[PDB]
Amino acid sequence: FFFTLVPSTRMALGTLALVLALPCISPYVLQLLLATLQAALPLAGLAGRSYLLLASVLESLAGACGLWLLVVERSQAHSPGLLLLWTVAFAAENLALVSWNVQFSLWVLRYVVSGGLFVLGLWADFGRKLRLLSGYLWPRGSPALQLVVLICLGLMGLERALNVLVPIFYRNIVNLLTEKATVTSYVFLKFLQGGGTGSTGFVSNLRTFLWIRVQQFTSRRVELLIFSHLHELSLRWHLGRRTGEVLRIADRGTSSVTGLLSYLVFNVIPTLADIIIGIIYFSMFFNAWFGLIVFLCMSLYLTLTIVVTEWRTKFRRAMNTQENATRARAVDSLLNFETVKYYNAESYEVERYREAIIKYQGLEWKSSASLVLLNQTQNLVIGLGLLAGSLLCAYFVTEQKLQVGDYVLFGTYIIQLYMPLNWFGTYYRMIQTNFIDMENMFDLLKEETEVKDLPGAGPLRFQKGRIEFENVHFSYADGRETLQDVSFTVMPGQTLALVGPSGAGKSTILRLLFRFYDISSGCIRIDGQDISQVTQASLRSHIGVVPQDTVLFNDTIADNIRYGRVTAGNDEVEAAAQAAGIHDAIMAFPEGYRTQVGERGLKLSGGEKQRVAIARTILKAPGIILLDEATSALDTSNERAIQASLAKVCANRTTIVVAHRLSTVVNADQILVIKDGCIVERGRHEALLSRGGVYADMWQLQQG
Amino acid sequence: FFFTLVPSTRMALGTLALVLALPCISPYVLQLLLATLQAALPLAGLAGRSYLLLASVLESLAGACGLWLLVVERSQAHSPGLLLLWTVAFAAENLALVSWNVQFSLWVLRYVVSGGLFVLGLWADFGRKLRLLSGYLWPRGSPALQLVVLICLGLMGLERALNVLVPIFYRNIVNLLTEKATVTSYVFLKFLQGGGTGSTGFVSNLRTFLWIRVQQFTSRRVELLIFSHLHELSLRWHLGRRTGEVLRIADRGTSSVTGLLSYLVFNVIPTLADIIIGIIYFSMFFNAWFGLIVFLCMSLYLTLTIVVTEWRTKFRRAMNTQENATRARAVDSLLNFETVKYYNAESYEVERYREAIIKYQGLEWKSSASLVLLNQTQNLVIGLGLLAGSLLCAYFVTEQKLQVGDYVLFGTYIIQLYMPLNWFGTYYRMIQTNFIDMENMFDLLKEETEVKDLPGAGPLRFQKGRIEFENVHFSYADGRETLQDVSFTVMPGQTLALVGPSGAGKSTILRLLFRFYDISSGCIRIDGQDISQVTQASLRSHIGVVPQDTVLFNDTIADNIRYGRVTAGNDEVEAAAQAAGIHDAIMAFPEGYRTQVGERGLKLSGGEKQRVAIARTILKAPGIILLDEATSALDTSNERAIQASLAKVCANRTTIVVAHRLSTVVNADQILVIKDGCIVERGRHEALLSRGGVYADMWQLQQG
Repeated sequence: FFFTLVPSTRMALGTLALVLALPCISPYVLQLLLATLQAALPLAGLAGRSYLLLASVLESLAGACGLWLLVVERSQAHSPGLLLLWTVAFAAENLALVSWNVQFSLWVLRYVVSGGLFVLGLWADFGRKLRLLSGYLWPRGSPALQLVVLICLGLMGLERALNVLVPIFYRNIVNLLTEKATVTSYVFLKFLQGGGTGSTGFVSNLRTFLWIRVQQFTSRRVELLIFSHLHELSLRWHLGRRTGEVLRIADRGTSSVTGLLSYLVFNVIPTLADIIIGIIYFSMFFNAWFGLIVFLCMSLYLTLTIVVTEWRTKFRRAMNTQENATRARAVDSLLNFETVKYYNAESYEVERYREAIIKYQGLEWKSSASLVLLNQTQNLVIGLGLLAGSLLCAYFVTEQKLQVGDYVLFGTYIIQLYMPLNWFGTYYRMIQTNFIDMENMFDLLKEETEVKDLPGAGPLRFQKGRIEFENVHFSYADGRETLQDVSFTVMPGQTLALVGPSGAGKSTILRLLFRFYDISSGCIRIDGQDISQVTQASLRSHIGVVPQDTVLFNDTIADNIRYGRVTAGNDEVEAAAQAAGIHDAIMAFPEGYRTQVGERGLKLSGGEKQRVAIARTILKAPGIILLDEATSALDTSNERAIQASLAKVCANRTTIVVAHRLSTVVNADQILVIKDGCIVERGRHEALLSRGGVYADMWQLQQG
Repeated sequence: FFFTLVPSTRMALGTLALVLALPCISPYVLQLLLATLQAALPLAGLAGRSYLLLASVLESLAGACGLWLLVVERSQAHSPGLLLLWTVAFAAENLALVSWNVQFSLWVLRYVVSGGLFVLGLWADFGRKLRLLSGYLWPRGSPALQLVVLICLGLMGLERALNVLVPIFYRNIVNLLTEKATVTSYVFLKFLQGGGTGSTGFVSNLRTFLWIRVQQFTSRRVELLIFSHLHELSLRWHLGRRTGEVLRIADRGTSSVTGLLSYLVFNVIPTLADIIIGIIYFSMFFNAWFGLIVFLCMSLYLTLTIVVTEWRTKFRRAMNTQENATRARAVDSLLNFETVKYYNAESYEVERYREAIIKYQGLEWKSSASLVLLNQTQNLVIGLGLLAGSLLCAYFVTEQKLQVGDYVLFGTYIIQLYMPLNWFGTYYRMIQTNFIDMENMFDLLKEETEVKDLPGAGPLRFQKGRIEFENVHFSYADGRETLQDVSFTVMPGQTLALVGPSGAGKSTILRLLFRFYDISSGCIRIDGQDISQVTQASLRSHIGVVPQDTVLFNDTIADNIRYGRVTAGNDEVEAAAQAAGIHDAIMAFPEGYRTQVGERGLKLSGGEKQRVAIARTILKAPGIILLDEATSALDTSNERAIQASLAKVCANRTTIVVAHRLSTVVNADQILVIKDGCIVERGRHEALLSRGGVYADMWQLQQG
């Protein structure tokens, strides 16, 4: 009787008013008809009208009006289907009326049940490893995710507890079936069966659902750590490595961390804890040889799965090598179609390719048959363990020395213990692959620098822009002298122009002004102070180097300009684009001031790429200028335009230029050619032409 | 009593004499000690010595001597460990002696058991689809594999029979547990439990083991069929396609056929047959609403798994697109390390890359949470179906209107029915991928030719080698005239040399002598008969064309020479190598006469590659010669050597040469230049020099 009112209260409590707050013609009239029928049913209940009747009428009145509001709010433009389904599910009390075979309530219930049906129808060392990983499970200094880690370990402790405790309740169910040979207490056991067996995979899903956010934070932390640490400078270590393997080992390391911690806390610790707690549960059930023979079963299954996966891996390697060989022979016979047609190997090459197919497919049969013998001897000893355990329990129940009828517990319990063991055994090759993915990343975490930030690293006192060199040296190898004993002092507002030999000594000198490399001896100073005692970022924040190339990331053009200095608004972007003059290219381009460029976006011409580069350096606004002028010259409008923009960025600036062109070198303050690790001549253009040094030879080279 | 003798007979029958035939110091002395102890045990049994005693002594004598033979045969240089293990396993009868707590037998058994323990220790439209696939399950005309297909369908019918029938025997086991509340008949049920539950995965492994050889024959048949059919000639269809996609669609089609027939006969037909036979088993058990609610369970699980895999696939596509975008931005920020260091984006690019990582990882959380909601609502309605079914069976057993105690059958049977349903539901995307892999292959099976073998295709009456052209035309497109109205008759033992324009008209003319292409009109005949009425292979078996390039397959050099004609022995290979003169290169190469060459083997120089090509054509031995002389000339020793080998293969032969060199054209019978689809001049070298045609212009071009 009260169960119907409780079910009505539970149905009426489907967050009707609560959700209605939270979520904020013929079909609308059909809903208004249901709301009219619900108002009529509630007015019929009020007309029929004790506290249950008044509470029913109150629930009916609120639910009915909520239907009108829900329908009207959809007109002002899922959950109603859930409400109607939950209500129609609660209407299964009807059978309790039929069980009788007062009246006004039956008519009201019959009218309600029809009105709901209408609503639903209308709605339609390993110590170092463990210490480092226990540190790797610690996010940060914030109290909102350590609590979630506590939830994860709490459900992890709950899962094996329920996983061992609910087959005992199944045993209680069948035992009480024998002892009643009661329905109410049997239903109070069956509810534990329902909410227990509908909870194993459910609690595994909740575990993995919070494990997702655990992996989110850990992957963020390790990926940003290694991405910061691969942005240190060791260029000889850099350039021999391609970018693809360098970031592939990083992705393998973060998925190594993910798979490693998730599997070692999800399928290694819990299955060993499950086996241990099963044997100890038997040790509090009955201390006998049963735990020993079941322990023999699980250990034997583990050992055979490991050793036949070790049998599997060599067959997989041989099968991979044979399929690579046959597909290579196939495509390389297909490559020269014309000589395959020139000879009458039309019926021969199919025979030799079929021979290679047979030679691969035999090893394919061997590998798949090894899988067959794995699963075969596996299920054979599983059947033998079930047979031995089931016979010893059968002997026990027919001898009645323990509690009887419990054979279903020991029957399903071996299968339930075994079900994670192959789930482990398929990942023995995987955990060692995770180890070799994480160990190289651990080596990569903490390696080295090439330029070393000495203590006392301070700011760069940008007084005037006066750069002096004093008997300096350099090596990128042993005895490697691309630069040897040069010395100068370049002044503010003046310009050095540099030609070198056919070699990267010019760019190397440009990089050691930048301190992109190191010096073995000598003295390089900027504005009085040595370049090596200071912070690198405060050194290179006052430096603008024009590169000969120009990268274009897959992004838009205002972000590409703000790549010069990211603290800009769009006003300085447009002002720098009008300073360079490349804003008219943005007029010629579609997207306003956000033209998507790069590798897949909108491409560019080479002088315009250098115009985007010089616009980036214009936005960056240093005082120290270092141009890398291309040997690839352009049209004289493009040539004098890039020289005029170089003038507009270089006027009254401390400017240092490497170049091989004419207009740059016919006007500068001093022209230097630096070949074989030394300055080979010094002087202006008129000085080199009046002394006739190697500038005469390179004058013949620029002539032709 | 007799069980011990039967076990002794079964142990003695471990194929001791049978295998010993089939398979054909301190450890040897240890085995001789065991054989001496076994001779002593058998002599003790003969000394103790009725028919069982004489049969035991006979088994002991044969087994003992087999141990001496097995040990000695290993000295004359696994199974002995199996024999000793099977024997020591049979020695578990010992407990039957202990059960007593005659004598000579006990001492003999005690001495035997010790002797075995020593041996073991010492040893250590879909209608068209179904019709075509039912044809695709038919191998050939041989009676040894259709029988295996009958075995496959027999075990397939056996598997569902046992899979439904053995939980009824589990129900019999627990029912007889209740009705004995007998041990011998209960063991005669428990043996069915053992040999039945140790047979489900076992018969699945035997099925898949013979399915392996089924896949072997079907993959051989379909791969060789499509490999023959991709070796037809449609060159405009050929050249636009790369080899990799052409063979990748073939590998996808054969694995499509494999996965398609194996899954549609293994996880679609049997699981539907299992559901149907479960409901019909209930229909012969009790015809009620139980079959309807279980049918509701299985259908609801199927529908939700399908629709949330359809929910899954768009999340997988979006997650793939986002991970491609983030990894592309990451590697393209890493590409220009020097500008990343030139600007102070060292702390900015890590922030923008972390922003992209967050933007991808949110969709990663959404996809993995979609997997969570899949498994969650899955296990939720599985628990609801278990709850409804288990409660209705609980109501039935507490009301006793059926056979009681059967609740374990309906308990495990829903799980056992369900266990293949997700095994199907994970392959809904896979079967449609198999369909799109097989349909294009079906289109590729039967397409077309470009040169059509007309009926009346006969041999090539190789009388003299006289080739005539009569107002001929050609097109590889619409209105495409690289050749238009040329006509000649080249004689036996004489030589035409051909120069063309900067275009492939020369090679195209060379290919239409070969009938590599088709003609729109005209008349091309060889030795009186038209080239188009005949078989292609009998046309191109009397033709040797020197190609400008030379393919080298990943194989050895005698097979590379026998690529000219595969019917050769090694005598003609060596004779042709001495005819060309490239056998001294085989002397310079390591492997005798089998030097492994190709892409991974031993490489070559270009003139020597052409020497291997001309050795192939020398071995092929035609009369019709067609040289494709390279424009890339070599050293004058190499040049006059390849011209001298061309002379040695071309002397008194019907020879046609395309060339651009000098020594070929200063001696030939007639020199033709064919530009813009016409012969532009005719005559010998002295004729072109005495009339001064375009040979004057190309004389200036060869001069410089």
